[PDB]
Amino acid sequence: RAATAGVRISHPQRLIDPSIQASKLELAEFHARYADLLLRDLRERPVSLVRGPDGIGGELFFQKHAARLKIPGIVQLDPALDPGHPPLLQIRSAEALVGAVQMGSIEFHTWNASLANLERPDRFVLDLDPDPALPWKRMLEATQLSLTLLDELGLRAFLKTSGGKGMHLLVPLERRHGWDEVKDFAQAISQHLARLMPERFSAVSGPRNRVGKIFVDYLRNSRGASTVAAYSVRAREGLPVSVPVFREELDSLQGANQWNLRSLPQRLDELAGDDPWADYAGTRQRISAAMRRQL
Ligand SMILES: Nc1ncnc2c1ncn2[C@H]1C[C@H](O)[C@@H](COP(=O)(O)OP(=O)(O)OP(=O)(O)O)O1
Ligand SMILES: [Mn+2]
Ligand SMILES: [Mn+2]
Repeated sequence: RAATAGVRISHPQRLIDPSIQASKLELAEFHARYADLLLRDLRERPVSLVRGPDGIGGELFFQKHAARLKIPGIVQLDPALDPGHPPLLQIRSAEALVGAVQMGSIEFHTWNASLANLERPDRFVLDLDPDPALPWKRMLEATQLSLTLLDELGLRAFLKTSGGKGMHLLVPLERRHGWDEVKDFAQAISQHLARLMPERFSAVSGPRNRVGKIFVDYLRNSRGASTVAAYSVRAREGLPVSVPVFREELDSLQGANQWNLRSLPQRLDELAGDDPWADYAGTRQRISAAMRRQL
């Protein structure tokens, strides 16, 4: 089990994605090899699991809590954090990560807060959701415009493909605000963009509320909500991965799922050390009165 963080994998040959012949064992080995990459995000954050016992061709179970875990190393958080429910979950090691895969996990989504203080978010996320029949170029132009606004606000943003159909923008924040304050700020940004360019942006959820447009989703900022982790796999055809990218290579992207679990190695080799999010952990910023004025 040297290639699976010492974890025994049952039914190693069952297919996670028949389209590319990706087995459960391959998925486990991927999480073992890149555990450190995924842990850059999961190590100190509560995590929600997307489990697919029958592969992407079957259904998916979105799990937040668990009473009994057959995942050696997984951490069960204090029920007091979410009364009326079994313990939340936290993965802090390669063994726990692979163990989760062994139990059917395919995707990992983390909270916008870390164990240091789960009542003060350390980031907010803007998830751009486009109309299914909208040209990819629209997503690129919308992402560029969103970053321009963030620059004016004086906020540093970190971009990543979702692995699905849109882009994700993560903005770290000092733990000085409560959940409602951060969410309202994120919503204010979405509404601001919708007011400036109603032809491009929408601040209201629901496909019927973004026909031919892009919805700047701010709902992922609710306490308990989560967002797919950078470098994590998506339970979709081709097993695409959510990949951090430089703002300078944005216009060169051709799709939110251009990278997959098998092409990631090449991505990392091409980068050869260059890290799109090299300045993440070191970023120190907070919501200021000036920002509210601009919004
Ligand atoms: N297996 C799938 N194949 C195609 N579309 C999917 C699949 N699963 C989910 N979707 C679509 C339907 C959902 O309304 C939408 C939101 O996915 P979600 O993971 O919640 O946000 P996301 O940002 O991480 O991915 P996306 O870029 O697609 O929005 O994606
Ligand atoms: Mn989305
Ligand atoms: Mn969304």
